Amino acid sequence: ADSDINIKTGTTDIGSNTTVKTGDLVTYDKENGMHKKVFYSFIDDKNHNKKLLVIRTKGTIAGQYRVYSEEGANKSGLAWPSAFKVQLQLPDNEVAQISDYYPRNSIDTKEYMSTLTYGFNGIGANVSIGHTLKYVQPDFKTILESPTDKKVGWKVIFNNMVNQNWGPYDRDSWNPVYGNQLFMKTRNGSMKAADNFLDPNKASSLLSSGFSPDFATVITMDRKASKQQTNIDVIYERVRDDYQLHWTSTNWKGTNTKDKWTDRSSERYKIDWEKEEMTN
Amino acid sequence: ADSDINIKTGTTDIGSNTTVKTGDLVTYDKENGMHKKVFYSFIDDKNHNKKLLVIRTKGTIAGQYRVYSEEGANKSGLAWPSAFKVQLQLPDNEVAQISDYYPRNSIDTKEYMSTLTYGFNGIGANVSIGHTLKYVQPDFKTILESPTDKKVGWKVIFNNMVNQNWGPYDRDSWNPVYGNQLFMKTRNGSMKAADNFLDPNKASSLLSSGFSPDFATVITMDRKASKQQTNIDVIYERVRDDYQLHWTSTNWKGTNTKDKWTDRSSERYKIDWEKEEMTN
Amino acid sequence: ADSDINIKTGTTDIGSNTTVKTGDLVTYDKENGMHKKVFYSFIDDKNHNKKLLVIRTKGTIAGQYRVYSEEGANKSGLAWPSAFKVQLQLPDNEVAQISDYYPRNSIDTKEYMSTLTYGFNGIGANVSIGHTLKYVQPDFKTILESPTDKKVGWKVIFNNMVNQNWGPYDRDSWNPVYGNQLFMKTRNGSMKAADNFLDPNKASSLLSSGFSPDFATVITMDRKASKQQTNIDVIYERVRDDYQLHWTSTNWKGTNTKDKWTDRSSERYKIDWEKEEMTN
Amino acid sequence: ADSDINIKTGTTDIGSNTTVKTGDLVTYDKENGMHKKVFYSFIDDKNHNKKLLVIRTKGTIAGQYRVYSEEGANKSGLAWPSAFKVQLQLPDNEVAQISDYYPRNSIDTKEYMSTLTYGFNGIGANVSIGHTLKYVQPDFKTILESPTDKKVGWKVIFNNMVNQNWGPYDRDSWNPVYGNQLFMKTRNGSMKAADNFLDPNKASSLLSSGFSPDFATVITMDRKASKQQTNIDVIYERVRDDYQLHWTSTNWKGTNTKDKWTDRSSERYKIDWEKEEMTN
Amino acid sequence: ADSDINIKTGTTDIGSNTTVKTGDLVTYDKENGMHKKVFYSFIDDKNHNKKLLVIRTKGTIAGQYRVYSEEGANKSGLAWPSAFKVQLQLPDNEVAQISDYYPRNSIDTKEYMSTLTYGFNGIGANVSIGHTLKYVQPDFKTILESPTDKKVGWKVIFNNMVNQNWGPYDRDSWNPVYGNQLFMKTRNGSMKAADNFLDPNKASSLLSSGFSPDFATVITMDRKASKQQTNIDVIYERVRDDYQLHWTSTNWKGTNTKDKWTDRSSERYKIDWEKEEMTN
Amino acid sequence: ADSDINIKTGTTDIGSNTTVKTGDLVTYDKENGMHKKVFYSFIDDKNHNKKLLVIRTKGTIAGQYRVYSEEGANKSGLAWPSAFKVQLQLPDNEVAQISDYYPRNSIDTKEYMSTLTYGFNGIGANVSIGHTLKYVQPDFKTILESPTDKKVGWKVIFNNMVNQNWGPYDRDSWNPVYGNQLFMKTRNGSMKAADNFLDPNKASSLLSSGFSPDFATVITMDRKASKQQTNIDVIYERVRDDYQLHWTSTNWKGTNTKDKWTDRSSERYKIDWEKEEMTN
Amino acid sequence: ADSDINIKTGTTDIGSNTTVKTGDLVTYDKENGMHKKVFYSFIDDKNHNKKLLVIRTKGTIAGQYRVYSEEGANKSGLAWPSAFKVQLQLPDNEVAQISDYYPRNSIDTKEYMSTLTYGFNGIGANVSIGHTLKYVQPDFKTILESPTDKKVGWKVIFNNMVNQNWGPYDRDSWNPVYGNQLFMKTRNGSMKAADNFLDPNKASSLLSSGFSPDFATVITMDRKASKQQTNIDVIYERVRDDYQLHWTSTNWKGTNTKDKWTDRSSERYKIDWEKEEMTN
Repeated sequence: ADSDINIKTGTTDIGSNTTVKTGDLVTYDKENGMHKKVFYSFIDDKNHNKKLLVIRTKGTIAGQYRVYSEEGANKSGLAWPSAFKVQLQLPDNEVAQISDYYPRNSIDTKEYMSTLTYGFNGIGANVSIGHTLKYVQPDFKTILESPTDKKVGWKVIFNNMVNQNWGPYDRDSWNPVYGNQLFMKTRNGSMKAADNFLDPNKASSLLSSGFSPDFATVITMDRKASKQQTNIDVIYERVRDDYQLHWTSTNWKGTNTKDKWTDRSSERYKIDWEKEEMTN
Repeated sequence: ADSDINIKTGTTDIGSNTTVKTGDLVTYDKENGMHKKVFYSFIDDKNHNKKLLVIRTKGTIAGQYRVYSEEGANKSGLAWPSAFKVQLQLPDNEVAQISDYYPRNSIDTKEYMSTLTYGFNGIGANVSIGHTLKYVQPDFKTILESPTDKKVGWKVIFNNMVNQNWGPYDRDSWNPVYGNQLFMKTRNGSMKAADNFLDPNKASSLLSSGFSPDFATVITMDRKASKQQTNIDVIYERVRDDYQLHWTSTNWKGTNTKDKWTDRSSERYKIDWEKEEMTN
Repeated sequence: ADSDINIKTGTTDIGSNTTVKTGDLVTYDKENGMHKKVFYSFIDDKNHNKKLLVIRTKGTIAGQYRVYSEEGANKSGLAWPSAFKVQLQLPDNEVAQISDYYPRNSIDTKEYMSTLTYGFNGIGANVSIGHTLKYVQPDFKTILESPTDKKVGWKVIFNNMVNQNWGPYDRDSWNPVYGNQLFMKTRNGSMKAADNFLDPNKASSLLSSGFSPDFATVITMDRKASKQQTNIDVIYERVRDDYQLHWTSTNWKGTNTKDKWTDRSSERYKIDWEKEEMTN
Repeated sequence: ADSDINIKTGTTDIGSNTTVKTGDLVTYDKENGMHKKVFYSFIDDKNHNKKLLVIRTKGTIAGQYRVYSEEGANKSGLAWPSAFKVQLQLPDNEVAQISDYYPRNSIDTKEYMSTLTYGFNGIGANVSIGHTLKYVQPDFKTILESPTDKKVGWKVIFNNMVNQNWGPYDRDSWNPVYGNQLFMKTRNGSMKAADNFLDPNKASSLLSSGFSPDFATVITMDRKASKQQTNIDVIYERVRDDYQLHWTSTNWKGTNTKDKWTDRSSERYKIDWEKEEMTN
Repeated sequence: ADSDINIKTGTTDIGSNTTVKTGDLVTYDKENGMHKKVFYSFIDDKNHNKKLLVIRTKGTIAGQYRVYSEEGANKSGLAWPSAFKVQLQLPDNEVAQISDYYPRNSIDTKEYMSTLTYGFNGIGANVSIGHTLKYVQPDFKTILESPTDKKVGWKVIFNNMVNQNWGPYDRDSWNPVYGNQLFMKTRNGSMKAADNFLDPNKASSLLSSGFSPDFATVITMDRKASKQQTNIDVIYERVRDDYQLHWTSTNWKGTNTKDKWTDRSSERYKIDWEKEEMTN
Repeated sequence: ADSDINIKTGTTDIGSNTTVKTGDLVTYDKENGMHKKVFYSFIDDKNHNKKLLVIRTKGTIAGQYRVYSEEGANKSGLAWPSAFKVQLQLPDNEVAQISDYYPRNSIDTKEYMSTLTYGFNGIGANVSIGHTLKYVQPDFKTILESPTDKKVGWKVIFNNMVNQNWGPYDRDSWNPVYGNQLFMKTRNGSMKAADNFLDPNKASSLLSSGFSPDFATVITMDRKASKQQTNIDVIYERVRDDYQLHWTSTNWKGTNTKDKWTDRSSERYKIDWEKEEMTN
Repeated sequence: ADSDINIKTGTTDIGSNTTVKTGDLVTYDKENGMHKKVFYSFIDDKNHNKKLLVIRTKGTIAGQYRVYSEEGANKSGLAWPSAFKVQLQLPDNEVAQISDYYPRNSIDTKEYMSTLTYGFNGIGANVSIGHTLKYVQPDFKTILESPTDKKVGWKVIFNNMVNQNWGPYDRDSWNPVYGNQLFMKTRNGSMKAADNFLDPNKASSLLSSGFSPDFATVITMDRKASKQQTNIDVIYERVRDDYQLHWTSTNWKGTNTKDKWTDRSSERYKIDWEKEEMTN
């Protein structure tokens, strides 16, 4: 905060009195079902050392949460998204450099509560001691892959979910008899195996309705660069696990395998710094 | 935001120093009772790559929470809204594309609190470990259908609901003796079955009064397209369920059927980019 | 909201660079005791599709909370406002339409808490699982009746009220021995029936002091309409109830009859779009 | 509020590009100790169809919390401010009308919580059901008395108070042994009665240090009125209760009598709309 | 506040397009040790009825918390600030009046929570009807004492204090065996009586460090007045107490005497409205 | 709040339409490790009464938390910063004065809650009364020493600290078995005496990494003074304590000797009001 | 802030009406994998005493969390980032001085609570006393190393961590049988030693993905300096640790080594105050 260092607010900011040539590009990948969008703004400031270009990656990635296997009334499958990833990279040959990005990793806190109690009866003298720890855990965690000079990537992993108002079930949770109960409509059920799956409405929205990222990255050019034409690549992804239920003659049992499938988009864009346009 | 990435706030924004032409096309579907409004804008910033068009989707969908069946004093049925939906789409042959949309899927969080307590009842000894989980359950969930270019839609599904201050009930809730008690006024009642239903005032406002969507979508078209004219369709689907009450012998019984009826009200609007006006 | 789509704040809004002819109309209905006021503004934008007219229906509706009947010292009555309502409609033959009707309906929420604990005495064991549900109950809840193209109306109805720090005591609460105790000052009292009623100060303010509404509605008129003159109604209402106490020789009993009386006051205004003035 | 209808913020407000002639009028009623302050402002908008005059009713009403008389060492009295009022009447002959006023009645609220816990012991399986209800209780309630065309008034009443950090006593509380203990310093006291009252510092500030009003009443007058002059009357007043306590030879007993003394301070102001100034 | 009456925010305010003088009359009273400052501001608005003058009485009053007397290890004294005060007065013959003042008395609030729980064993069934009531209480209370036309005064009384986390103690707290133990370091102490006092650091800051007023007043004088000179007086009195502590041969006993000493300054200032300057 | 008296916000502030000549002076005291800094600003508003100068002693003071002496494994010492101080002083004969200072003593509040519970078995009707009191207590508590006319000084002391999640300890804490366990690693560890100390990271940051003050004072000097030169003195004194642990027979014993060493670093500045530069 | 002192907000700030030369330098270190950049502004306010320069330290330090060693299934190591540190120092020969730095050490707080209850049975009575304190402890705590005239540096250190929801573990935690369980997935399992480690996703984001500094620094120069060229060194760091799991033939045992590897990346930048550019 500039105001903390006695500097007038906004003095250190950039972009004053300088025109910006914004833009927009929309693409839909029918095969993978991820509507991709890239909102770019070309900021050049005569005061600033080098040109700027902020590249939003709004888009959206479909959940793709559906039962894919119908072996019978004894066992069935299910494929759900376990990680949405979008990463931008530049060719190693190019001279453009990634300067900033957002969001970024943040520290997480916890609340600690100690206790100590005395008691007198009548002639009892009971004593009690207790410690309670509280923290907030989201269903999906947004992570920023290690950003290097030429590429930055984000992830949205599946932390855990609450099923039928029962304790959160992690992706690797296991039970001695029932097995992993991540998506199990009924434990001691009698319907068809395909029917016995948690309704997509009850689950988190991201699983079935998809995830809509909003990530910002800014790249710069030496203002005296001999070449003013750099290509950039944006890659979307979706890692889908495999959840299967089978009947053990007494109760349903569920098993999960991690990173069963994966699909990418890999769109390539062409940046023209001289004319301040990015079309592809 | 831009301030966090050192970019002055509003630098990468659109619509500055450009005239915008708006409108408030409105319509009412008397048959389905869906007063639908469309408030559009035609921001045409010269710096931007493509033309813009922001289409608000204000209006309302009537709840239609009424008792329709009067088979007798022993049985009766009720019809209530289970999901309000509103959608936009463009013909495939058109070149305009859907760029953004404000209401979007968001991640949910839970507060997990552990515990551990041991005391001595001085000879004596005790130990206790506990886990607790907290989260908010909205009555209706505003989830966004998987969006694609030339088609975007929203839904408002029915989550669990609380009646008579007792435990929350949902569409699939079942009780072996009483059945689904979603809208059951009394258990050991003696008055007419049709009269035995939860008062609409006690229920959620959306069921009786109705739902008023407020969703925003923005369409962009190429600045040098061959034809500056596109047609867009807007739909206001509603889905209802059938809730049945009958006298088993000593207590009431509640049965619910999912997605019984459905009302759709589609209207086609014509967009004229050259004149910057939209006609219904 | 608007800034999430990267659009400049307030760009999609209207009413900029244009003069607005505000106004005010006040009237008092001595017979029904409701001080009704109407504040209007004419927003004529050259950019906007059609003319606008924003109606604020501010005013006040007297509570009228008093004992109306006095039949000896054994039983007496009471009349209190069950629900205040204000409506607004246009003649069918008119061409003006209702566009927006803020405030609208909102989605309720609740917090679900789940617990699970263990124990070990001193050999011994113990298990306890329990869930708690919390939510907020307003005394009066405003509802937006289904608005059509020509009429929109709000209503504020009676929810439960804490009496002497006791339970909710909603309108239809019944007790086998004491009966409905909504406004019962004392259970086993010995004073006169008429004087035995909850003091208006202890009760909610709206019951005895009145409800002052603030609802906004905007009606649009085609810019090239052949006839500019239109008409409005602006109807207020107040539905009372009858609460009676009688002595059963052992304790007081209370009974309530819903919607015993209804008094409504209407006054149609004339709109003059050409003059941009509205007269009562 | 206004921005939700897509109207730019402040578009529908008034007072733009105008010269409001404010003022001030201070009076002190040493007989009743009621400081008066009638800050006003004449908002003349050419767009608005009527003149405006917002009357701020600031001031202060002294608490007047003292032992008015003592009768021996076993009887004493105390007079405390039961309720403050501020009335702003307007002669029915005049044609000016009150348009708005602030503050106004607001809807209360309360949180409701429900519990359901059942455990097992090793096995005395138990079940527990419980519900809690919480709400805020201001010491003094600012109730807006039912307004009309020519008269608007406010009042501040005594909700209840906590005495010695034990019990929220009120005017209606009664205990068969000790009686009303609203301002009883000690139960089994042995001190003189005249000095057995709760210290004014421990009590609420408004009881002894006074209440400072803050109210607004905008009154509008027709612009083509025959005479541009309307006198107005503004009334302050407080209602005092006599709190008697005496010794029953075993313990102190206290009784409270409601509305014992009432003192009204009335002032008349002449308004000159043409001159835009009102004189004392 | 002002925007709720549909009046544009800041319209009714005062002080626009008018120049205002200021000053920092500052004095120090070495005998009483209270840094005295008076920041005045002269406002002469052509639209306003009168001429304003805002006198901010910010300053500082030393705590003066020390052991005043020492008469052997058997007993010792202590003097601490019981209450701070500050007030402004005008001569009766003057024509200036106090317009407004700040801060002012405020209404307290409390949270009241009810409860009701059932139970079943195995047989045995229990019940519970417990209550609860919580509120926030500052140790020092700032209450505006009744202001007359020529006089306004504030005070900061001592409400109560927490000693060694052993519950709140006030000036009237009494214990049969230990007596008033407000500032008692140890109960069964054995060191010197003077040494057995609560460390000033552990106590509240105001007791030993001082209090910094931030009060404000406004004075108005009719512009067409024969005499444009007025004299105003300001007082900064502090009220002390005695907390003599003595040993009863078994444990320390603390006794407190209320309002032992008092000291004040009473500086006089001269106001020159014509020159818009205030002379020390 | 200046807006609560109807005065327009910022009217009474000083600094409009004037030029302020700010500055900065940085100096580091290698002997005491205190990076002191002052940031001044000369404000001379012609509408004001006296020249102004605000001195912000930002600076920074090291922690100096290390074991000063060790004597075998039998015992060892430790020196930690007990309190940080910074003060500004003026010559006794000087004509400038201290007017204001931002950080000032503030009143502290504490919550309070009273519980009353009834019960009924089968029958054993029990009762329970409870008092709960909670408050927030920082580790280091800033205090403003009594400010006189010439010198104003702040102070930061050691309130208490939480060690190994155990009950908070303070300088005066004593335990008959272990003693003052403030900076104690293990109660009966077998490590070396010097090694058995709380890790600086586990302790508060201020103890080891220093304290960076931010205090503001404003100095006003008459504009007609014969001499326009003033001298200032700024001190950054810091007080350390001596903490020693001792092995008696089996367990470690800790003792604290408060106010052992004090480090002062005073520097004299010269102010030139005429040239508006403070240099030294 | 300045508002409290009656100084208009922003009056004492700097950087007004003066152009600031801005820039950005970005570099990546393949060996240590820490993407580092510095964002600088050359503020040259003519009113200010000295030329000013604000240096950011935005970037990222890779987590580097992987199993470095694999020695059969008996045991295997793991290296994780113990603390990320970034420094910034000037040569002792230079004359530029470090003025300020935004992130600084802050004082923490605790929420202490006290309890006291009474009980009565039937006939026996009981008493209880309780103390509880609450505080928030982040996983990573950023600490500002003691700054001086030339060198300034920050650090972020590993404070605590919750493993599998089973209490917080720190580097100093020890268990007599299991040992340090900081990153031990299963207490006893048949998997390989390398396989048995806490999944990086379950761990904190900083450990696996990395830490992104956002620190700020300010540097001043005498405006009359003989030379206008200053070299500055920017140093990043990452202190590693060694975590190893053994097998005692019954359960896994974990040992942690503190500060095993430290890899630091140093960069030297040259500043040209005349040209207002920091080359590289």
